[PDB]
Amino acid sequence: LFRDVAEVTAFRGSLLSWYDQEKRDLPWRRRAEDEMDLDRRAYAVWVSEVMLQQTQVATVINYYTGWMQKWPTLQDLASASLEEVNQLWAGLGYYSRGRRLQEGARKVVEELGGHMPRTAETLQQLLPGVGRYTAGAIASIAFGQATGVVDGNVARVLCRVRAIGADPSSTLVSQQLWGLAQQLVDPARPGDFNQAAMELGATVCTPQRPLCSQCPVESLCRARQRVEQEQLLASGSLPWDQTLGVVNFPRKASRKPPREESSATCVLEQPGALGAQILLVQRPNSGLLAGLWEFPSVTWEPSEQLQRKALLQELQRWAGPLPATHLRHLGEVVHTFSHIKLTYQVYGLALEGTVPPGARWLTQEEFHTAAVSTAMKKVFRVYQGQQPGTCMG
DNA sequence: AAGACGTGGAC
DNA sequence: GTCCAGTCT
Ligand code: SF4
Repeated sequence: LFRDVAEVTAFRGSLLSWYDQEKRDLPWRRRAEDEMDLDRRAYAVWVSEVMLQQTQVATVINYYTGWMQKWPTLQDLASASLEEVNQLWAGLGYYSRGRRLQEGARKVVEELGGHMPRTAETLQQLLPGVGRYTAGAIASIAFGQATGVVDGNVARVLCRVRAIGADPSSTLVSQQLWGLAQQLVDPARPGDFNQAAMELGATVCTPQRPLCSQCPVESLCRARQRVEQEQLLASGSLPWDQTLGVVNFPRKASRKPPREESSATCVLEQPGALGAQILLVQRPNSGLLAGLWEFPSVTWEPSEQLQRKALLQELQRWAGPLPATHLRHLGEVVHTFSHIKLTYQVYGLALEGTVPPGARWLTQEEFHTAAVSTAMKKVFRVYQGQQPGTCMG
């Protein structure tokens, strides 16, 4: 931790001064700063910080304002359906986030009388989907509590400023980072300080090509001070790799490679009054892509003939007997999840001329807005481009 | 206390 | 292509 109170003070002043001048104009920042009711403000921050988990700012811009305009308050979100939530979340990824946001709103309404808890400890304790980061973000930004937070951005800044080379995922290191953040967080402007540290990590102290020469905390940064000395060395010196400079920190966490999986899926198309329709069925409410809609799918089979037989069996559960000779193998889609690389073999079957529950026939316009994973949107685009004679293009 | 859980923007 | 932008169990 920082040993000199003078430095802690300078860190805060420099960072906040830079932030007040350089911060990006972000929709949830404006909305939180401008909302005067505390339960509305806290809800607005809550939504944005859930959407931002493992998701880039540029992506969340496309979702946040639409969410807040539809469901401006806890109570609006609490009364909505999970199907509606999943439609709005389609494309954001990690769909349990949307589900827990709505469950959390229901819990605040039903069990806490509509009142958002006002401290990071009670937010974390009471709200599913709200871990230590989101709770401290809501508490500092919405309520002004002097709690510091560590996300990926802040961990990178702190590991460079303090030259921490050990593995940041380790319990010892993660503990040091949270203590540093709690030491540094400005008591009078805790929310802006936390947003400023994240902003610095996102726009200046970046994963690669950090802009140290424009950085507000350069003179306090240990990695920078070591790089400045080594820039001058007129002779080589023969785990710190001089050619990486400050990007030596943090130690690059290596992801476990993804499990390979394969599946076969079929787009079934039929004419309709208001346009052609395709068949969607609903996934189970647990596990991968829980509760989202998809084209009927079966697991992989060790021969083409077996694969077609399984697919037609699955398809017939939902549509009745179908012409097997019209089934076409159209292509494949290789879709990456964090832990699975899933290869879908795409089939189509267009019919030339009742619906069990758990199935839906949708037009092209209805499908574009439906609660479907991006994997299935890719599948549909293969069908669109490759199925002879389709009208869905 | 590693693995489940989506997707895409940058380089 | 590879990396990075949290929560829960
Ligand atoms: S001087 Fe460079 S490495 Fe240090 S905090 Fe600033 S941008 Fe990051």
